[PDB]
Amino acid sequence: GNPLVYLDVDANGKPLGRVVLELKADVVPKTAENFRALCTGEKGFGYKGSTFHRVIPSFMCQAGDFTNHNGTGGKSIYGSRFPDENFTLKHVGPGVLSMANAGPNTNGSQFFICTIKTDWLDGKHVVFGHVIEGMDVVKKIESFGSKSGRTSKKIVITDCGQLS
Ligand SMILES: NCCOCCNC(=O)[C@@H]1CCNC(=O)/C=C/C(=O)N2CCC[C@](Cc3ccccc3)(C2)C(=O)N[C@@H](Cc2ccc(-c3ccccc3)cc2)C(=O)NCc2ccccc2CC(=O)N1
Repeated sequence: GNPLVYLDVDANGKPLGRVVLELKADVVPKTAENFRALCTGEKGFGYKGSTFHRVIPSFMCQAGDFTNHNGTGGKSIYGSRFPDENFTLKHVGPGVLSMANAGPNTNGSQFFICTIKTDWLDGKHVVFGHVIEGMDVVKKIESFGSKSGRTSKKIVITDCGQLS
C-alpha cells in the first residue's frame, strides 16, 4: 500500500482545510519515505509548523524549509541531503508532488505541489506523489501567492501526519 499523508493548512491562522497526498513508494520508495517521516515528525523534525514560503500562481506551491523558512534550508531524514532517486514520474499536471532542490542530488525536505503541468522540471526534480483530496485547498494556497513567490498571508502547515 502506497502511504497516504495529510497536510492541514492555515492562512494567518485561519484554516483552509486538508490536503491528502498519495506517496508513490511503489516507484520512489526512498523519497516517499522521507516525506512520510517528515509528515509524522518521527525523527523529531518535519513539516508541522512550517510554511509554504514560495507560492507562484500558475506554477506551484513550495514548502518544507523548516530550518530557514525561505527556500535555503531544511534537511532530509537521511542526513542533510540525498541523491535524486529516479526521474520516472513526470510533472504531468495539477496536484503533482515533487522535490524542490538546488541542482542535482540536493534533496532535503523542501517540496512543491504543482498547479499546472511543469514539464521543464522533468528530469530535474524527483516527482514522488500526487494530491488525491483537497486540490481546492491547494488552489486556496496558490491564491495567496504572487509572481515573485512572496505570499500575502503566512501559509502554515498547522498539522500533518499519516493516514492509516
Ligand atoms: N508557464 C510558465 C510558468 O513558469 C514559471 C517558471 N519558473 C521556473 O521554472 C524557475 C526558474 C529558476 N528559478 C529558481 O530556481 C528559483 C530559485 C529561488 O526561488 N531561490 C530562493 C531560495 C534559494 C535558492 C538559491 C539557494 C540558496 C541557498 C541554498 C541553495 C539554493 C534560490 C534556491 O534555488 N532554493 C531552491 C530550494 C532548495 C531545496 C533544497 C535545499 C536543501 C537544503 C538543505 C538540505 C537539503 C536540500 C536548498 C534549496 C529552490 O527554490 N529551487 C527552485 C524550485 C523549487 C521548487 C520547484 C521548482 C524549482 C525550479 C524553479 O523555481 N524554476
